[PDB]
Amino acid sequence: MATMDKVFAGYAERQAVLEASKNPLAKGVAWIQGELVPLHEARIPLLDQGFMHSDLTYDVPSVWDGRFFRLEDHLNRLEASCKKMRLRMPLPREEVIKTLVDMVAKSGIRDAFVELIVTRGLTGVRGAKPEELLNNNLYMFIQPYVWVMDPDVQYTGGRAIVARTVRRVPPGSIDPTIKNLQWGDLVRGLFEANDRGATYPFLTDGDANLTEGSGFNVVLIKDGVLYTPDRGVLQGITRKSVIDAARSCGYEIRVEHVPIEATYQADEILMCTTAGGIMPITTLDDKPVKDGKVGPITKAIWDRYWAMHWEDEFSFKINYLE
Amino acid sequence: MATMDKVFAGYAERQAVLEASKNPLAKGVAWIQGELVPLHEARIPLLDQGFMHSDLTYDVPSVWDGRFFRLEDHLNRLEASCKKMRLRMPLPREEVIKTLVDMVAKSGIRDAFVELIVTRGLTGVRGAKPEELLNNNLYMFIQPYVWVMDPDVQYTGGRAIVARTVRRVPPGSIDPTIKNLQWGDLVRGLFEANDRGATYPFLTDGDANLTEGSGFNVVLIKDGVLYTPDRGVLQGITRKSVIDAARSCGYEIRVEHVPIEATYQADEILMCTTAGGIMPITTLDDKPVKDGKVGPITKAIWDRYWAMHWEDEFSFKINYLE
Ligand SMILES: *Cc1c(COP(=O)(O)O)cnc(C)c1O
Ligand SMILES: *Cc1c(COP(=O)(O)O)cnc(C)c1O
Repeated sequence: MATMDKVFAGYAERQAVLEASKNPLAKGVAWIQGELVPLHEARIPLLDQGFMHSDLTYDVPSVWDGRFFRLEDHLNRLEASCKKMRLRMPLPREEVIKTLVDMVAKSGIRDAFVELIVTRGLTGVRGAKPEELLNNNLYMFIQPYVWVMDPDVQYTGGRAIVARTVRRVPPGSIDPTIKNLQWGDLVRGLFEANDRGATYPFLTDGDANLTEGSGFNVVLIKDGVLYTPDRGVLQGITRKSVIDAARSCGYEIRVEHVPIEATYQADEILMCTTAGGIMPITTLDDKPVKDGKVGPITKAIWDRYWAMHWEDEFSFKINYLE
Repeated sequence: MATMDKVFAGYAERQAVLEASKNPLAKGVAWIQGELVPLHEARIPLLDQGFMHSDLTYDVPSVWDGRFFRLEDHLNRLEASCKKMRLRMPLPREEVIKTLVDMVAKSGIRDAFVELIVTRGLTGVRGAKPEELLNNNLYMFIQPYVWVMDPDVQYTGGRAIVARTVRRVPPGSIDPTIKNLQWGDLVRGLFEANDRGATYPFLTDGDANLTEGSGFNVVLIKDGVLYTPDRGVLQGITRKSVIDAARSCGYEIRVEHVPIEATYQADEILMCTTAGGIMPITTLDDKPVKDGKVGPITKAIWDRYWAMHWEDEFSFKINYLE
């Protein structure tokens, strides 16, 4: 399984079973202070600082065909984000994983979006001593796999703009390697994209370089070489997988500063994210990207990315039997 | 009532009554989808985009001695913030005010922190059509008045640092005139201040100008003239009241770019915010601000700001009798 047709046929088959389910957890499940609740019924304390000041980090691993994909990479990134924020995982890792796998199994969901959120808790940083800020809260949930680009659009590629009315929050305000939900710039980018008849905004760093978009990294392909911005962006696990895939497929990939001009000169463009995978861009600022077709290197990356989902090195099988 | 002793003595007497109250709502009350809930019991949906992507705006008016202070100014600012964010107030203004005054009356709180939050609702911007993003959510709560600087400390002033490890989110990322809860830079500032043995961080715009701090505006006084940053900051209602007070007292106040160097040259420094009022700063970067005492112009502004709380132009009396 890794041509688009094969990957999507498997998804379609599993999705048909899931859409027919009468399981009250089939639309997702949340873990709230040690209790499982259907996702759409889940509630959190008003006073949680994750809401009061978006004072949190989070991470989103995924399950594909009943297999957790790169879960340890996501959990290590979450731990790193927590350390940077002076937060601590409220449960030890074996309990986190045990709980996630139980949630997935109970839901019956085979292709899942999985989110963990660690918040400061009920006491705000403002006016507190460090010792008063150690009771951090954890929220976790799973839901049916989410597509930032629908399967059918991945065949043709999507429409992007380089945002001109907004730029990325600079690392000296918020470190973008700490995964966070402070989406003020990204939401402005989304509205700009919609106003300009596109779906995906690419944000600059306000100094004429490409950064990332609204929840995805961006990779440019130029003369058989892949390029992706180093600074100013989340170091995506999908991006990590694209770096692995490039080397697997025998291409070079450069993680470095990418002048915005390079977007206009690119042979192929793709976006990457856990919620959707490898997402080609074939129109930029209302003009085709080269010939306006999904490029061959993109297709090689696409196939290898998905093939990784069935390899032990990158995934593990969840037991759904209860 | 306008000298510190008199204003704080009134608060202390009301507080003693409030602390002795057995009414569970004396600790605060929230409005959640048309229902009043004790504040610490209040819960919001996990899927609310106000939590999921901090996709919201808010505003914080106040009640002092049973009088709402400049409520219309806060509601107009909240309406202006909503318009900029493509949000709409979920209730008409007469219902908002009626609900807030009912909540205050039920709680018995005479000196109150009041918060209104308007979120995108349960549907995220990413992947939506404009018409799918109109079901916005409202949350409101009141709690006992919050002090960003305690009354006793206001006599002698607090310790600030100019932040060096973080700068303010630029307006080209997030417009700081839209009041918001995306505090990543402000929380970084709070941690830096605590690491450096201070309480209040002043953030620069990353281009050697003063902006604001973690939930307060900053006003410098130099040779009898007041100065406060124009760009890069929330246009505070307390700041508005300081502008009013300055003119009332016969001082000039300039709202303009304030090079960071001016902070070090200032005769007096104050912070201003709804949650605590007029808060003198007497130590900056471990050095006294001039003689290290609360200055005379600060004290004039202080008294006038508080006197405005009993004037009909700026306040209205809540009826607590049921
Ligand atoms: C999560 C995220 C991405 C993609 O990261 P993955 O680990 O590939 O899912 C890209 N940009 C931003 C801003 C993000 O928060
Ligand atoms: C609310 C706020 C202030 C102070 O505004 P007031 O209207 O005086 O309460 C200052 N800075 C920031 C960043 C704020 O959100």
